[PDB]
Order: sequence, then structure tokens, then C-alpha cells
Amino acid sequence: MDKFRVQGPTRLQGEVTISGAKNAALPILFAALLAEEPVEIQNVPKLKDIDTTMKLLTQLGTKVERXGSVWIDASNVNNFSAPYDLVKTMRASIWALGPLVARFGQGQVSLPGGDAIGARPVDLHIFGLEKLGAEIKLEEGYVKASVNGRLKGAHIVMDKVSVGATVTIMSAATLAEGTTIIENAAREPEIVDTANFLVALGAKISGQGTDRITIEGVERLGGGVYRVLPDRIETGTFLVAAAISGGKIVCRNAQPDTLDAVLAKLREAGADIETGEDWISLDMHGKRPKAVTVRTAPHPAFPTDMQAQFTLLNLVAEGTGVITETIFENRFMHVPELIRMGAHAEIESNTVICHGVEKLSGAQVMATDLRASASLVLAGCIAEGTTVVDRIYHIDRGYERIEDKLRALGANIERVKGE
Ligand SMILES: O=c1ccn([C@@H]2O[C@H](COP(=O)(O)OP(=O)(O)O)[C@@H](O)[C@H]2O)c(=O)[nH]1
Repeated sequence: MDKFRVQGPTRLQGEVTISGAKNAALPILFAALLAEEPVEIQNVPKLKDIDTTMKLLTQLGTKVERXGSVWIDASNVNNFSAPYDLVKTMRASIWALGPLVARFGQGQVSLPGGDAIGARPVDLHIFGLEKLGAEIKLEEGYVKASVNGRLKGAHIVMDKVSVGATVTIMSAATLAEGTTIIENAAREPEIVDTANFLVALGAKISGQGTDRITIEGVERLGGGVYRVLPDRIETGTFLVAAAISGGKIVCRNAQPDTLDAVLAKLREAGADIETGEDWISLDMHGKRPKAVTVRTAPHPAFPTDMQAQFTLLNLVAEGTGVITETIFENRFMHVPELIRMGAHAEIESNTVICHGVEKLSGAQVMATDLRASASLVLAGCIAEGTTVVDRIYHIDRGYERIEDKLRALGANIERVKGE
């Protein structure tokens, strides 16, 4: 069981190159099932889910190869079924459904039983395809969708906002006959990226990033080269890494416009920030951060995925600051871990009240949340002594070699074993 062993305190400073966003890469990879011509997806991070997706795609008859890029040739998809064995570890598997039925007239995806770990409904996906003219067949453990000819554009009102279902509906609609309108569409930067990818293949889509996406169906999608957007949360993580350690950092391969809220929040903390078209710099000038007040909310407001990071910031900032989760519940489980590191805070309902301390102290800590976990590693960097963060496979799943990046920033960190 891998652990990160960190020796602090160390000032995090220098440069880091942001990896492609896993959350844009995934939907884009599935959308490539629509491309009749070879496609080159650049800036794809080396992550578990990417591998699982490549395997799933190969199983379908897709010709797949990888490095920085993932090369895809789906001009010849022959197997319209995603089996239990390959979808078992990945919810995103449902994304194969729509492209299959839209392009080939049929798709089937295996669904983990009710009791399986991480098992969640995909109702929105299925009923969305239905609105598009897909004939649906359901039996415990699988969903099949089919159509005679092209799907039919429809006016679709979403009762629940869903990143997942928005991708499925927007994707399949690029091949349908007519216009499809998605009201209450997810607004995420990853949704905009997915749409941009589709458009790059010849799709007709507008409104991406707003509450209303409009797709005009076309004959077919071609091939080409597309560069996956930078990972906004990863970028936020490294900004905070410099912000809490008096450091200065320049993030390469970034997209400032996907971080308005995070950047303004950092400025409130006394950070000196600069941005370019593809870079972001953060300079603390050796100073301790100032405590901030944070309210998480839907994009493009302050992101809940930056919460644990900002909590940490408050915990070592000058002064008191409150962090409120306005939508999500139970997002503070990891706070007791930080308090074991010498932090001072109180959790009250949907908020964490932070009292900044001078220096944290090393400890053996653990968190199951990717973000919280990463925050633990950051704390280990600036804390006094030795910190051992357990179960870092959680981090490995969403961050591309975070220890390598941290090391280049000046961290005393290492991957160690323990069973
Ligand atoms: O088929 C679906 C897809 C989503 N949701 C709900 O909408 C929320 C947001 O979904 P989204 O796809 O944005 O996130 P994900 O499920 O990918 O974590 C979920 O937590 C569910 O509560 C649902 O009920 N059925």
C-alpha cells in the first residue's frame, strides 16, 4: 500500500506543467467513437481511467495507441457492447452508449448491480437518449439503446443538472436529424471542452458553458487533432502549494479563464498573481497567507473541488476564516486529520471555522478524498518533521505523478511501501 513520506518544512517554489484534465479527456475519448477519420487527442494525462477507457475502446473495435497523445481510429467499430468486466471500475463507461447508438444504431452497456461499490443511477443518460428517438431496452444489469437510421433532434429539459448526462445528450445529438436543445445543461469548463472537440470534428454546437446548449445535427464527424484543456483543479492545487509556503510558482500549460473564482480568492489571501494566455504565476513574497472567507457554489463560482486546498490555506494563514459548502454535505471529514497536525478549527454544520497557526507538525494521516488527500500531502510539505500520508492511490487516480511535480518544486517527498 503506497504512502507518501514527506519531510518538512520546505518552501514550494519554481515551475510546474499542468496535465490535461482527466474530466475533459474522458468524455472526449468516448466522443471519438463518432469520428469516421483518425483522431489525435493531445495533452491526455497518464491515469488509471484513461487506460480503462483505451481498453474499452479497443474492445469495441477501435484502433487505439498512446504515448503525450492518445491516437484514435474508430473508422471501424465492430462490437457495440461494453461488458461488465471492462466497465466495473469506471462509471464513465456509460459514455460509450450514446456514440454507439448515434453512429451505429445500437449500443449496450453493462451496469453494476445495485449493491456494488460506487454504483449510481444513469437514468438521465438513458432517458436523454430516449428523447432523441432511441429505443430503450432494460433488464437488471444492463441498458441497450437502438435506432433505425438517425436519432431525432429533440427539445430536452433537464430536471436535474448533470455533467454526465449533458455529455451523453450533446454527443449523440451531433449525429441526429434536426436541432436538439438542452435546457439546464451542466456549465463546467469540461463540458465546453467536449463541445469544442465535437465542433472541431465538424459538429454544430453553441451555448456550451451556458444553461442552454443547442446542437444542429450533421451528416458525420471527421478526424483531426485536438488538445484537451488543462486541469483546473490541479492548477488550483499548485497555486495553493506556493500560496501556503511563502513561495512563488509559475504554472505552465494553464487556462486562466477556467479559474476566475479561485484566482480572485487567492488575491484576497494576499497573493500576487499574474496571468498570460497559457500561464499563471503566484508570488507570496515570502509572506504568510491572509485568512479568507470562502463559499463554494456551482460553476463559475468558487469550486467545491478546491475546498480542501483552501481549508488548508486558512489553517496556516494569519487570522480567522470560514469556509462554507453551500450545496454539498459532509465535505470536512479530513479536517480532524489536519487538527492532528496542529491545526486549529471547528466544524459547524456545512462550515469549517479556521484559526490559522504558524506551523503544522508531522503526523501519520489519511483521507479517501482525492482533494483532501492531496491537501494532506501539501500540509506534509510545510509541516515540521515527518508526515506519512496513507493510501495515496486516491491521488494517483486524479493527479499525474504529483510527487515528481512536488519534488521539482523543492519538496522532500517520496513514495514508500507498507503492509
Ligand atoms: O444518470 C444520472 C446522472 C446524474 N444524476 C444526479 O445528478 C448529480 C450530478 O451528476 P453528474 O453527472 O454531474 O456527476 P457524476 O454523477 O458524474 O458524479 C448526481 O450526483 C446525481 O445525484 C442522476 O440522478 N442520474
